[PDB]
Amino acid sequence: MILVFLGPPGAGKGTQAKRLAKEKGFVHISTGDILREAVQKGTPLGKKAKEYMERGELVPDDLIIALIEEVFPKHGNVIFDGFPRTVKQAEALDEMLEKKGLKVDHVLLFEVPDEVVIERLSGRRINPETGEVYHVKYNPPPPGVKVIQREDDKPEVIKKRLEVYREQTAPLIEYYKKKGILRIIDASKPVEEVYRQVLEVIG
Ligand SMILES: Nc1ncnc2c1ncn2[C@@H]1O[C@H](COP(=O)(O)OP(=O)(O)O)[C@@H](O)[C@H]1O
Ligand SMILES: Nc1ncnc2c1ncn2[C@@H]1O[C@H](COP(=O)(O)OP(=O)(O)O)[C@@H](O)[C@H]1O
Repeated sequence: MILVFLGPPGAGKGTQAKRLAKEKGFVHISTGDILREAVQKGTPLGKKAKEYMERGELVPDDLIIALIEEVFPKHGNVIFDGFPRTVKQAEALDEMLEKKGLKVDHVLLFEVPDEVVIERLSGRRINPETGEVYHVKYNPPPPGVKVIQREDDKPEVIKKRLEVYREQTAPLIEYYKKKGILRIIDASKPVEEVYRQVLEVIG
């Protein structure tokens, strides 16, 4: 089974993907996590990607397409989490999968309003060593766990990221709808309820 998780930043895509991957044995491919590792390592990809990420812009498509070609799991279940982010990326994914006799089985759209997104992102904190994600209100880290706020989770960058999502990423809703594989999630609900909805789709 191949899944794509699609929706605004802060919808809870990563949170749900990590849980589904561990509980059911999917390989979790998060372009954001992979990009952050590249930036930390100072690879050619990381060095180039860094300034786009800092500004809240998308990293250029060709970089992302190459990355996915490089890390694509050839067998087994996969969750693409925050990829594709543009129509060109989605077209490239379809072509990759078709060469392998595969297809995207379900695209889960995590629907959530802007006000909720902004609260989710503003309160997001991460363990920079493990990538584990917390929220100051809805899931605070326990004692002993050092967290930071992502620089792109500051107010002005959130604003930019939501604009970018609406312009470049939201068209994927229609792209996948017209393949007949889109499934809608209410990602504004609490974390357990969102997970129930995810399970309902894949079952
Ligand atoms: N259903 C939810 N209700 C409240 N907070 C949530 C929910 N899902 C995730 N969170 C929190 O909201 C923020 C965004 O979640 P995250 O999984 O990073 O989203 P995405 O991967 O879609 O950007 C994090 O701070 C996370 O702890
Ligand atoms: N598929 C992608 N295409 C282009 N840029 C990406 C992609 N995935 C992640 N990024 C870059 O990484 C940044 C953070 O993305 P991500 O880690 O998915 O965080 P969030 O869950 O808050 O959207 C994006 O704003 C963009 O700069």
